[PDB]
Amino acid sequence: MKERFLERFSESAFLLERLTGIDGKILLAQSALETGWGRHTVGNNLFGIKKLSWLTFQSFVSPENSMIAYLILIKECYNRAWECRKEPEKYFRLLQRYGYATDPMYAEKCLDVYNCVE
Repeated sequence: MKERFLERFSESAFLLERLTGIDGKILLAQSALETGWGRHTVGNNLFGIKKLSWLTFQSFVSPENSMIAYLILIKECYNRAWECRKEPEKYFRLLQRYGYATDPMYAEKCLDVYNCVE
């Protein structure tokens, strides 16, 4: 359920916004998209992070850990996107351009979900 998902992870997202500067709604949008509002999460991996993502799926002790791992991944491997972490449209477009996802409409979908969160 969308509301349950947001009620479970909004605090995490906005704490990480305060800590790192990323738009917390970006975190919620991408994880909602990957997991289907939390319905399909495997191994507490909210973002579909793979074991060789440092360019199968990683498992985590907690879903929050996967959130933190995601931030490390973007900061270290998608730094151009990391610089635009307060600009959702630009951010998602950069992730797609830098091959974060193979889905040719990934950024479009992220943005639609972002608008839903918002």
